[PDB]
Amino acid sequence: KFPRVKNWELGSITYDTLCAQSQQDGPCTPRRCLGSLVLPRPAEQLLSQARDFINQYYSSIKRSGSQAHEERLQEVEAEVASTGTYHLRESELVFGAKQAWRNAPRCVGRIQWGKLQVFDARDCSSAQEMFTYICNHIKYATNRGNLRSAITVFPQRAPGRGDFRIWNSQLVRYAGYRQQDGSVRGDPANVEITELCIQHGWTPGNGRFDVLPLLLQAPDEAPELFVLPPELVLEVPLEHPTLEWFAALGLRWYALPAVSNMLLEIGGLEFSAAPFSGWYMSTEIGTRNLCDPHRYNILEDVAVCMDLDTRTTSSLWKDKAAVEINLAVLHSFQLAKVTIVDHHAATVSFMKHLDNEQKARGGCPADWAWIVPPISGSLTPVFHQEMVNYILSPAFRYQPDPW
Amino acid sequence: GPKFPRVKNWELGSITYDTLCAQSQQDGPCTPRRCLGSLVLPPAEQLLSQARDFINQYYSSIKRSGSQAHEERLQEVEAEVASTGTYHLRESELVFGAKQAWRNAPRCVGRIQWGKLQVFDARDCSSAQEMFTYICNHIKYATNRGNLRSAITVFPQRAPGRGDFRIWNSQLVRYAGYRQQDGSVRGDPANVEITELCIQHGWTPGNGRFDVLPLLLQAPDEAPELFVLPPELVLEVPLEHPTLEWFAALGLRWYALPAVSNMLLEIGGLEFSAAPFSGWYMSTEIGTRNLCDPHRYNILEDVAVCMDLDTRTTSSLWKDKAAVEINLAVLHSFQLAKVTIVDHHAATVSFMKHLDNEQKARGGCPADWAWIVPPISGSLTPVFHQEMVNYILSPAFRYQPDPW
Ligand code: HEM
Ligand code: HEM
Ligand SMILES: Cc1cc(N)nc(CCc2cccc([C@H](N)Cc3cc(C)cc(N)n3)c2)c1
Ligand SMILES: Cc1cc(N)nc(CCc2cccc([C@H](N)Cc3cc(C)cc(N)n3)c2)c1
Ligand SMILES: C[C@H](O)[C@H](O)[C@H]1CNc2nc(N)[nH]c(=O)c2N1
Ligand SMILES: C[C@H](O)[C@H](O)[C@H]1CNc2nc(N)[nH]c(=O)c2N1
Ligand SMILES: [Zn+2]
Repeated sequence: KFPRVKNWELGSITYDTLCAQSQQDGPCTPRRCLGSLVLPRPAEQLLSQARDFINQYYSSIKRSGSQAHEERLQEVEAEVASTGTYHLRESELVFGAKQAWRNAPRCVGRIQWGKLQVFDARDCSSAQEMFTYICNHIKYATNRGNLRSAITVFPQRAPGRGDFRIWNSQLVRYAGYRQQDGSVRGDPANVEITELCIQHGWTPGNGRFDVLPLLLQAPDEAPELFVLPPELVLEVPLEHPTLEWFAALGLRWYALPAVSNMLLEIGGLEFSAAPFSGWYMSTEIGTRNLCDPHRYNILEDVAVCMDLDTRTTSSLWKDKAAVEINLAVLHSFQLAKVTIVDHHAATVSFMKHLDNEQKARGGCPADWAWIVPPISGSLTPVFHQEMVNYILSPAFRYQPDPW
Repeated sequence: GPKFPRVKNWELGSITYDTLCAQSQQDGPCTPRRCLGSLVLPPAEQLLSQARDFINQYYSSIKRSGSQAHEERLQEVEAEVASTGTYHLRESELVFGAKQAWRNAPRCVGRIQWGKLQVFDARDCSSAQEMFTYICNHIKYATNRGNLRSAITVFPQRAPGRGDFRIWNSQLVRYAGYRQQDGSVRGDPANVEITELCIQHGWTPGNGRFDVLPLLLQAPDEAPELFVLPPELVLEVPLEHPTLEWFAALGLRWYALPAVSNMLLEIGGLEFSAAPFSGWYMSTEIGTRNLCDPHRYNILEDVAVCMDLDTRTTSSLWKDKAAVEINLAVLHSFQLAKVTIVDHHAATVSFMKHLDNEQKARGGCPADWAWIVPPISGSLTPVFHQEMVNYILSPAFRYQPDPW
């Protein structure tokens, strides 16, 4: 059945028919929904994902059935028959990476899907080479605060060997140092990776915002450590437009959100190291990273600096402080001339995206629980929009940590 | 290892498996191909099957499964269904099933309170006038001068051939929505349709933003009849802000008693078409959705202007600031007036505790994440960080089509 999809603010109705093209089961069953879970609980098969993808591609450039389409399908058939695998042409890779982003149900930034700079790093044979690539990516994507979306794609997985991998989950991450006294100094989300870096030879700092080194690993080798040159790592000091004490808290965050541990799947080929970046939405930093209890957890501190009654929930001290902190992030990013989008502008743009996708493809897979921001949900138009979630390919997938 | 879904809390890093979901006898809207969790709204041997399960549920809740009273009550129920097509609940069965429908509601965050329901049995009711009296009594009991008490009143079950008992209003207290000669709405846009119906059926309308509506009550095979609630029974709270002295001058207000009137309570296959139930409010329902939704009272811009915020740009967070202050006004005004209310922090914290109780007691809790997480400050509340499994158990409250 093609599901009915209603927006309850405007009363408007669409039908998702794009979900028919999913070939990959999600976690839900008619007996129970698991859409709030973060993680999911032959060569004939490669060949049919390859065919489907090459069809996607020739259709995308309007040359379906053409000589070139039919010859390219033979190339792939011929290559899989003989080798159990194949290779994509740069133009295909580029179309695949764009379509992976477009298909990502948890991304609120997808109106930007077509504007993606793809660096082909498949000609890479060492951790050293990977580092050089990763550095040019940072330089490009950062662009002196005028951030630009980008992916760099490292060599695909092959049956006969270990994967290329970036052990870090993002390219820029702040150390979290566990204390004898149980507590964490720095970002508690990164304690395990910090410890791995120390163990593979890094000399640690002891600050709340020590930028971490990369652990890059080429196939079947121990990973290697590379420190990022600080001048490549753009950071923004947090201040508040009206509250002067705020700056004194010493808070900061990096400009560049670059995911580096997700697998990119194209035409049934898999790219284990394929880091990608855009720009931040303020709530990611101001609400989750700084206010989550199991992150920097700065909410009391701020609320105490604001002289708020902390002794009861019903004063809404938590809510008031979170708002100011999100404000600080937006103000400081603007002042520093680094790209940021607030959650209202972002969600407005995502509604426009659903609408473009409805005309173009007949649907947009989307994960309501990740699209609605972590503060002021019902204040944003997406709260009120029903959404259908399902897995199209090309796709970004979660993968297990390599250790 | 267990082939039950694993449920994780990402704040604390703890894990459970829901085994309760195995007792679901009714499919929801999702499939392996696509998840539809975010959508608001997607007899004979059959009844006998539902009734046996419910009776079995009753006998376990009192620890007599397999007992002689148990096998006899099963026998009574097949006998009654055999000779009439339906059967009837014992009083203590109705009490149990009503509580179990509340406990089973995936969308209710207030379920730590589920054991405390007062169940008014109104299965003797025989006219619309009598529904009115029962409803008035419900409101008086539940409101209790601001010290609110959970309650439900249960009217006669659906019967074959004979028509239903039905309350046409969706809630017992609702503000009028008056459609204007331009196209705007005065009052609550949510209630334009029931307003128009009240007027068609003979109600003389007001012209305020907060006109309390009358009730359209429908006894079997009869046209609905109209009943004005006496104003003294409808407790309202005028809204003011603790420090922003101008907020009181906006004349905003809300009623104390949240009381759903159009849901069907299903127990053991039996269908109670009129069974209104009431609790108390979580502040975000009033201060965020009812007052600030674009398609409700929509006051966010007005408040932001009073607060002097820059409304010409999203990145001032003018909406976020105004919403916070409205929510605080709601909490503050309810507290000052000694009317029970719970803020979104206390509610959600209570619901985590309920989850833990229910893990021990039943091996899971059906929960709808999009509804349980509040509409402001989501990730500041612990439920944001808690995975939830959603499924249908019975007894249940189910949505039903409007009677008209
Ligand atoms: C250009 C600006 C972009 C914005 C504002 C944006 C925004 C977001 C946000 C807010 C999330 C949720 C993140 C969280 O809660 O941790 C997200 C998730 C994601 N976005 Fe983006 N995005 C952007 C660009 C991109 C690009 C360039 C890619 C890939 C090429 C991408 C792929 C994803 C994916 C795969 C996720 C899911 C991550 C996960 O599952 O952990 N987005 N996006
Ligand atoms: C005692 C205090 C209670 C609180 C604070 C409370 C809180 C809530 C909240 C916040 C919602 C979401 C409503 C919305 O978004 O419009 C809700 C839904 C609901 N609650 Fe409660 N609840 C309470 C008592 C009750 C009682 C006594 C019943 C039934 C006996 C009940 C059954 C429900 C049901 C069925 C829904 C879903 C309604 C729908 O789908 O439209 N709750 N609850
Ligand atoms: C390109 C881009 C733009 C933007 N504005 N934001 C981002 C944030 C990305 C991000 C960062 C840290 C952690 C996670 C995710 N929380 C990491 C994660 C963990 C697990 C266990 C599962 C899963 N699916 N995901 C995702 C990326
Ligand atoms: C007892 C109780 C306590 C409390 N704190 N809050 C309430 C909220 C009541 C309520 C009111 C208006 C609209 C809806 C729901 N939005 C009404 C609705 C509409 C549709 C189409 C589907 C659906 N499932 N629901 C639900 C009840
Ligand atoms: C359990 C729940 O799914 C989990 O907390 C999700 C909720 N929604 C989210 N949404 C975004 N955008 N990012 C997140 O990390 C999460 N966490
Ligand atoms: C589209 C989406 O399902 C819808 O707007 C839901 C989201 N969560 C909600 N949650 C509650 N508690 N109440 C609601 O009315 C809604 N609306
Ligand atoms: Zn689902």
